[PDB]
Amino acid sequence: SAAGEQHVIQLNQQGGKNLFCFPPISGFGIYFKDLALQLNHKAAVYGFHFIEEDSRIEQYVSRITEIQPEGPYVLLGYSAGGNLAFEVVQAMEQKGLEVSDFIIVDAYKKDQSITADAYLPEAVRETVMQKKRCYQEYWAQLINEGRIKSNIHFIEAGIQTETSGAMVLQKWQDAAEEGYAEYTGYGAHKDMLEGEFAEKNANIILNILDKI
Repeated sequence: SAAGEQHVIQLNQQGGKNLFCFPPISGFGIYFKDLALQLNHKAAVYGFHFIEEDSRIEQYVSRITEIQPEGPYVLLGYSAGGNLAFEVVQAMEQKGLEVSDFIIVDAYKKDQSITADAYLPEAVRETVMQKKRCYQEYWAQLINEGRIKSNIHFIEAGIQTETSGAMVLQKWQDAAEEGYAEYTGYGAHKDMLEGEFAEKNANIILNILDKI
């Protein structure tokens, strides 16, 4: 890393399975705080940030194996983080590492590149927003290709008021070499891992972990 810092926060106690979590477009691992609270002393939740450097994938693999030197590994991605994590899974597998299970919380397989999407002095505002801007640019250009060996667990939103026929085609069935499962979770997309819904969606995640 740029300054020897890390790009992940351990958000609850160690124990059970390690769950390596990749963030939504806001870009910071603290996003997973509510999930971590719900899984405290059940699974160890590590919340990654979006790494701005082009070597990000290698760095994620390096950090995961530092934390947990022996597989198999379990990864999770929420929203944009599902698309990012899929790339990390592929990288890990290409190195011969075993990713047993990949939990995708309301992310949709990204098949084409697209165009990218206060209380602060403008100079601070720009620095503070840099990670999210970088992530927006990375996500816009990103294309998830092919399959992973890892079992896929797709957890969709429980409230869905604007589903396209196009989105239903991008629920990751074509991305599984082996195991695929789909689950209806709780809440609208933006709310799933926060507030009241974190508890209900965490139960799904734990049930998945418990069945491995």
